Amino acid sequence: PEGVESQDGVDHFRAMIVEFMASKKMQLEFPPSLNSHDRLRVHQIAEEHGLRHDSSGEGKRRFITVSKRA
Ligand SMILES: Nc1nc2c(ncn2[C@H]2C[C@H](O)[C@@H](COP(=O)(O)O)O2)c(=O)[nH]1
Repeated sequence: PEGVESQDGVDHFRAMIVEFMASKKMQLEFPPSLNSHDRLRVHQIAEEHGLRHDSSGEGKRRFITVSKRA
């Protein structure tokens, strides 16, 4: 009995992360098009899944990177 039960059904960013987890991508660089909510979504999901999540840059250069190494 292990996994995620609190499913969002189908989530854009959660779909991006689940692909990322099984992909060659050691780090998933998201576009600056993500707003606070979009990032919050990613931070939440990555935190629950167990991956490293951080936003780098500034604001006009602010992007979020998810890493498989956590
Ligand atoms: N759960 C969680 N949320 C985070 C973390 N860091 C930032 N957030 C949230 C706070 C903000 O509402 C949202 C996006 O804002 P930003 O900190 O600019 O990425 O992400 C974190 O480490 N864990």
